Amino acid sequence: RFLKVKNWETDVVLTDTLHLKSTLETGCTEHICMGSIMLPVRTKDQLFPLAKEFLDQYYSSIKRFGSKAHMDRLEEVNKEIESTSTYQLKDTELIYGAKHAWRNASRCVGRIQWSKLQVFDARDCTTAHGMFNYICNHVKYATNKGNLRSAITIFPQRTDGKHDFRVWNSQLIRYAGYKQPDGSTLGDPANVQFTEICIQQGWKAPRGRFDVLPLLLQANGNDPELFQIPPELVLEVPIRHPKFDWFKDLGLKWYGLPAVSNMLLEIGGLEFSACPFSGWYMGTEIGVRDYCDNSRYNILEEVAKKMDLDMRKTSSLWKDQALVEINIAVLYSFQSDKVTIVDHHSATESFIKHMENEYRCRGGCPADWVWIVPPMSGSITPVFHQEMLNYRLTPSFEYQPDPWNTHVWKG
Amino acid sequence: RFLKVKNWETDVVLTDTLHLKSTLETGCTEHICMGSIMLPTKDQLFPLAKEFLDQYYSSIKRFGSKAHMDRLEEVNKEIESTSTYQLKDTELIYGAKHAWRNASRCVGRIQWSKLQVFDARDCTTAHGMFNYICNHVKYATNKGNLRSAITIFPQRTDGKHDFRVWNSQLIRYAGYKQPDGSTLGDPANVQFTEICIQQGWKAPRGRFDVLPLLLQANGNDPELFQIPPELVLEVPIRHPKFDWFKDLGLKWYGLPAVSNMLLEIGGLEFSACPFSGWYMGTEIGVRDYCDNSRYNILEEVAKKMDLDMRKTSSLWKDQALVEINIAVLYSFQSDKVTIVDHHSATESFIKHMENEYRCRGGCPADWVWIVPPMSGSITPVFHQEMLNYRLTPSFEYQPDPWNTHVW
Ligand code: HEM
Ligand code: HEM
Ligand SMILES: Cc1cc(N)nc(CCc2cccc(CCc3cc(C)cc(N)n3)n2)c1
Ligand SMILES: Cc1cc(N)nc(CCc2cccc(CCc3cc(C)cc(N)n3)n2)c1
Ligand SMILES: C[C@H](O)[C@H](O)[C@H]1CNc2nc(N)[nH]c(=O)c2N1
Ligand SMILES: C[C@H](O)[C@H](O)[C@H]1CNc2nc(N)[nH]c(=O)c2N1
Ligand SMILES: [Zn+2]
Repeated sequence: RFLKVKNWETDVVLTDTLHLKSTLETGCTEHICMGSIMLPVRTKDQLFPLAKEFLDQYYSSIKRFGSKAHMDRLEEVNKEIESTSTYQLKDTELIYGAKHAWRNASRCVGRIQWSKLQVFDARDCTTAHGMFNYICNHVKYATNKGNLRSAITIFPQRTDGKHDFRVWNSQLIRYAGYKQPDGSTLGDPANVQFTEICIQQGWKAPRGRFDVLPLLLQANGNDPELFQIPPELVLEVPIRHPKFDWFKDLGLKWYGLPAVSNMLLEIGGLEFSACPFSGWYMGTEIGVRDYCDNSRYNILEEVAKKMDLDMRKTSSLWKDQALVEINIAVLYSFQSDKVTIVDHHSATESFIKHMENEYRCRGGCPADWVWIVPPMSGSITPVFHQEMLNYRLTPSFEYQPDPWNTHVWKG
Repeated sequence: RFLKVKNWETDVVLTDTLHLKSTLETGCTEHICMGSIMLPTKDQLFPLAKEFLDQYYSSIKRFGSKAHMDRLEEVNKEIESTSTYQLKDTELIYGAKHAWRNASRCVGRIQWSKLQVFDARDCTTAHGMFNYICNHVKYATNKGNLRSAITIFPQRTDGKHDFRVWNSQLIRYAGYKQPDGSTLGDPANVQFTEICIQQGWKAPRGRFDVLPLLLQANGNDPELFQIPPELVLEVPIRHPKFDWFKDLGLKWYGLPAVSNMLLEIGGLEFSACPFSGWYMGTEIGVRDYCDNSRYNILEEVAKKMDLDMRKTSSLWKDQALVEINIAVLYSFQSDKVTIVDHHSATESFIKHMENEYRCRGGCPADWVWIVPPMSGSITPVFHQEMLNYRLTPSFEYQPDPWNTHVW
């Protein structure tokens, strides 16, 4: 079975066979496409096959499929499962799994980098204090004084779902949001609810516009504990504009390290519920979404005001003009401070090269167009005209519900 | 069974039930989403007729009435005897409006009920077709105050007597491959232009030559006609701030009129059904002007603005893109030719979608096409979950005639 994707700018046509290895489901049917829906404990029984497909993939990749070492490993894992209802990954398999979850992440435009990922094995961690230490080391290593390096830290896997390791923060580094009695927000509206939890847990909120949130860390199903990342580890960039001298007086900054900390890494049926991972930013994540979403910092008006754009009619494209200037500012600031960042032209062009290479070497590259296309200037990037096939491969990153909704408080 | 869509900007949640009345297939499966793919008998006909007439009589609040049963009976008798049937004028108008209403990729559907339907089912020759089309064009243009219109030529019979407009739009510019190696005019139309030349068209070989119509009646060989130039309203493109802009020699036509699609109503197939509205600015300024495989003007404009084109990260493409789109909108507005910007159009669509949810139980929408090709996330549609499904009546793609036609 073969599936073809066309690029409508280049007429380049690719053939996907990889989708035949797809296990998980999409949410779509022959009658309904759910392609724009944001969010569409295992038995021994289900675990054996999952482990086996994983180990088959792993041993093929090292050109050892069907070897004695492959067979012995299957036998050993099977025995471990029947006897203990679960199993332990070798370090090599963990590394491979983590790299593959990234490689398989169809919503990630940054996948050209998938094979350079530093894996920190934190499966010997037992306490929230232990977690804090691992996370500090990850932050320092990944930050690398502005010369960012991709990394993931992997905490112990789920057992009975009652002893989960979780990082309650959605990202390791994020700014607090405070709902004011007059209904306005100070700082980042995205993080109001989590900020409230931190405050309730005893965090002394400075109540500024750019307060780095404390880490809220849960080990072994215990109640989460608050920790402050050492400020000297939190690299930040003041935002200025190359031509507009008043831009700095907007008082904007952002942090350099994007580190997603609330997803679940699934490898060979095992579930790693705390697996913070980090890379570097594409400029639009900050300049389009973080700054210009109406539900976020929402700075478009103020920027357009200072530029004295005609704001009486939308058809002046004042929003669009301000949007570009903000995004220029973000890239210029990160570059000037030597903090790794990639523009959306460069990221999408690299992604297209990655995608074609993946088709050639792997038989496919699952990709979610809705997410891959940048949130500004969509059609002047090469991904816009690229047909993509979206399907779900394992290993994978998955969403999980926010822990404050599910946690059984011990007291 | 009942499906929820969330807006991530406003937290508003809508419940879709309309998808259960879905009847065509999406191309997707539980294993693979094809969301981003551009183009994924008597016995068959009666269910299709019944389905349609049920929705029609329901709409005029006469479901299960004698007039309903009688028409169902009438159409059935017509099919068994003739192997097809004819729509009443009222049914035709209902069907056409609903094909638009159901167009999941159309952002402008708030307008769906205000569609002027021209019944050209009495047409028999390519000459008749040309007359009907000039009239549509003049009506729709309305000296710049544009009005939505569709013109419906006779339905398919045995498939050997198809009416087709060979053009993809009623008004488009020619494309010519040059000894130079580059393309003159619109590169999207090079194959069609050559077909026009090989049919006898005297091509002026300019950058903006309005293509002639190539009309096929009753399955006959297609004939050429030039639309009266006085009926083709065009707009010279200037910028409100940059005086050099006009020097690029850019213009575009006022009337977007898609002419190559197939209208399907109650199993009947209208293979020639040109329809028109008015432009959203980005269609011209982003796609027509800036696509690499179209007029591809970004480099020239960036140059004139004296932007630093050394590095992608200066966002010179993005800067030029915005300016090109300001010029488009400015030029149309100044010349009083109806146009909508992507902010206004997407805001309207959100309002339409909420109307459709509360009055119909849903609104099929294809996010990939609805989100504008520039500034996506600063339009409300970006943050709106949409369910995409296929309802009938509908507009469908069909193979280009030069592949299908037997000469
Ligand atoms: C190296 C630099 C990277 C860049 C520039 C990059 C870029 C991006 C961007 C722009 C998004 C969409 C984000 C949004 O709109 O919220 C994304 C999504 C994602 N990335 Fe990356 N990425 C990078 C590295 C990584 C790494 C190291 C991992 C994991 C090891 C990763 C896994 C993911 C996943 C799982 C998603 C989508 C989440 C979902 O399914 O909703 N990426 N990437
Ligand atoms: C009146 C103002 C209208 C506006 C502003 C508008 C807007 C648009 C836009 C921007 C597109 C995307 C086109 C592209 O990217 O190539 C589109 C698609 C489409 N529109 Fe409209 N439209 C209008 C009127 C109409 C009318 C009158 C009809 C039919 C009666 C129609 C039916 C369609 C269909 C079928 C598609 C998508 C074709 C496909 O499936 O690929 N629209 N619309
Ligand atoms: C359910 C849901 C709701 C919502 N509003 N947002 C999300 C997105 C969460 C997420 C996942 C992966 C990457 C990023 C964006 C952050 C990021 C991470 C890395 C590793 C690199 C990079 N350039 N950027 N953000 C999910
Ligand atoms: C074969 C094929 C290939 C391809 N790459 N794209 C297409 C799209 C055809 C099409 C359909 C509807 C509207 C428009 C865009 C033109 C248009 C039409 C109307 C009625 C209003 C408006 N504002 N704009 N264009 C077809
Ligand atoms: C591959 C992808 O489906 C293709 O580029 C689409 C994307 N979205 C689009 N959206 C609109 N409105 N019009 C288009 O022509 C396209 N092209
Ligand atoms: C409704 C829609 O799926 C949602 O707004 C998506 C669209 N595309 C996106 N793309 C990226 N990269 N990030 C996002 O948060 C979103 N949001
Ligand atoms: Zn789908």
